[PDB]
Amino acid sequence: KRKVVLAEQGSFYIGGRTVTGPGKFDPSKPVIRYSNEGATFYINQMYVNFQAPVRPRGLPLVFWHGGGLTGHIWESTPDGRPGFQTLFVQDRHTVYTIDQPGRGRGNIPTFNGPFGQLEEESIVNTVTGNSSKEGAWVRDRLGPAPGQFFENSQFPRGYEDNYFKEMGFSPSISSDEIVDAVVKLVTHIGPCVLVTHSASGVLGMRVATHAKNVRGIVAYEPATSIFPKGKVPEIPPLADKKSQIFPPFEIQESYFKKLAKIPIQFVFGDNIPKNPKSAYWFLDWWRVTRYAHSLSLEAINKLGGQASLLDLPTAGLRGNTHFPFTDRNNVQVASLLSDFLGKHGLDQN
Amino acid sequence: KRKVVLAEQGSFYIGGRTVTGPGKFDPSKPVIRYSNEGATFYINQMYVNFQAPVRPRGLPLVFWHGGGLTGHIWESTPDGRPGFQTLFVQDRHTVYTIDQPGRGRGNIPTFNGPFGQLEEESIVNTVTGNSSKEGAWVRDRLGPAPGQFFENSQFPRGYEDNYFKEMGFSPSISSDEIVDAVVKLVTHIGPCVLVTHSASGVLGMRVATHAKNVRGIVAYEPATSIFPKGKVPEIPPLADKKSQIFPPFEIQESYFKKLAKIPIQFVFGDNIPKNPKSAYWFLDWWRVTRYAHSLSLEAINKLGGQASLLDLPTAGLRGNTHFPFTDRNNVQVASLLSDFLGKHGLDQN
Ligand SMILES: COc1cc(OC)nc(NC(=O)NS(=O)(=O)c2c(C(=O)O)cnn2C)n1
Repeated sequence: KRKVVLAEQGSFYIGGRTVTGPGKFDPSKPVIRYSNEGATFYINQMYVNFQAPVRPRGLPLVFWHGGGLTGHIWESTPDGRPGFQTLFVQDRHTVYTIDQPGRGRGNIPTFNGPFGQLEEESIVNTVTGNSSKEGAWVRDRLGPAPGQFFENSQFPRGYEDNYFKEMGFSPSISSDEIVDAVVKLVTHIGPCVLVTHSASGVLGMRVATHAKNVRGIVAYEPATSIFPKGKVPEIPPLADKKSQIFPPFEIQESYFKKLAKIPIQFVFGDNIPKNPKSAYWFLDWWRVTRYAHSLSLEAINKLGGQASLLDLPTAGLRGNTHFPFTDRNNVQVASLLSDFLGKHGLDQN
Repeated sequence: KRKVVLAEQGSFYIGGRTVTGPGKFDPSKPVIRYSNEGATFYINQMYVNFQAPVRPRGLPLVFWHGGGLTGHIWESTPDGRPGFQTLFVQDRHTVYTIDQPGRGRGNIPTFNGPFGQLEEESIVNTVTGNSSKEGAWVRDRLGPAPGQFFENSQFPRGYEDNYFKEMGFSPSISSDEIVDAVVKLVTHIGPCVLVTHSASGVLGMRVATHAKNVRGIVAYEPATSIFPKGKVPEIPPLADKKSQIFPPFEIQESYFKKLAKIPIQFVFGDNIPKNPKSAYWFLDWWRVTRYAHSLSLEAINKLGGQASLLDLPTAGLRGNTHFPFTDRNNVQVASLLSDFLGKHGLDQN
């Protein structure tokens, strides 16, 4: 069912700072020539929208897109089925979705001059990076190579154009400033649950160590593992014996211990191999990355935590990609999120 | 006043093309290093969202943000009151809002290399332009100089930071490709009404000349005037006797004539001077720009059209800025839009 009843909805900007050009602004002089002269720029702010059901129950959910994405991935699937935003408003949660700084409706810090440069200061790099359709295909485990699908895939096949159109570049904004914006959002809304994805997995972990209002984390296929400083376990290279996964993020142990105080669940889809796969770099990357996360959750649990790893195939769901929340079975994926929230009372007032 | 009941909601991507890097993609090689080799890139696609009421009436509305903006400006005001999206779903219209190519969730075409460059080809310029807080303050007629308000202003004071944070740069995407994406949307949705703003004013006029499904246009303070080719009337410079307004866009008369076949209203706010104001460049710019538009509407009416200029002060609304649909009296502004829709039969099935 697609019907949704909202007590209220809206959007707002939060976070960011200002930077300034030289000189003074003269309102009698041509303004459209557009210079940095006397200019104030708001940079690195974050876009937030919310939908609140009638009679909400439990804590609000904050959905945080993965790398190169926007809040669109929580609104609808590529083939136009309801996303988690609709599903969880229907589940009587207030739902926030964000476009983080540097992505979508979040700020891209650029000015009058080469991209990212304000006179002689480099706010973000002029040289960009961006994934390709082919890179994203294998990153997301649609299949082992572009154009190919794993058997019993849950990808909405035929909607590849819609799917890859949602992805884009990110400028070199400091991860510190992205975490800061979401910490400010968590302060603004009160106790809440973070639901993260891929690149925003490690960032949401960082937010929780700065914000007691984060009462729970569910992370869909986080990309970067996190460990106490100096206590990164041995992690093997990839099957090509030269490549490695993302360098794990290290935080002071006093902050790492805060992750032991809240329920945390990492969710993984299908077709992550058990054994080395030299022929398919990103399948092997996911094998080792998932292994690193299992060690990260173990370290949290050794400090008193409540951290768990959910492989969707163990729960009877086969064929999920790196985006289980937009796959064809995303209602069943949502049902498992509801189960986690209910188990820990995060769906009660 | 905030409750909304939706039969369905969602978002999707539409329009755009692809460009390709050199070489071929090999899934056995490191994918994350990140390069253009073997790369297909989707570029210039547009983001679209929709909210459909239960029991819709009349034609769907397409809200099209002004320059440097996004669909946020139709969602909420900077002080958090409902935007036109909520107001017109409550008025039982299906409401589409877009982030055009190059803005917000629309695509920004950049790759692996200097911003906008795909190997040797410049897709968009590496040098950007962007307005400042100061330039936007006087552009939007909050007051005559940055930090100063007109006594009558309808701006939601105290929420300046929120307001200016919604603005950003646009890469040098061809206007043809922006018009193309919206023509494809209008083809997809069927008969509809365009509601435009500032920079999207001239673009919406162009869409209507390509798309018979556009059945009406309301433009809030369009920034660029439009005339039949070779029939641009005499337009004076600004009071400084050096500056000019935006060069009017010229189209073939066979296309311009299609503007005479639908109702068209341009809406202007307050504090546009009647006499030359050499001390306040953007106040004077709005005086001459509004004059040019009056001549543009006259040309449409001389081709049998029904094109009107609504000055909000003549309807009893004083103090409106360049964003009347987010001002403190935006409910009264919406009432005037509903009047236009009802008079022209655009709110009946
Ligand atoms: C349109 O709907 C909402 C919802 C919401 O919360 C669920 N907050 C706003 N705005 C809002 O709070 N602005 S604000 O006041 O300027 C502000 C502060 C502050 O000063 O207390 C801190 N952050 N910010 C953004 N709009």
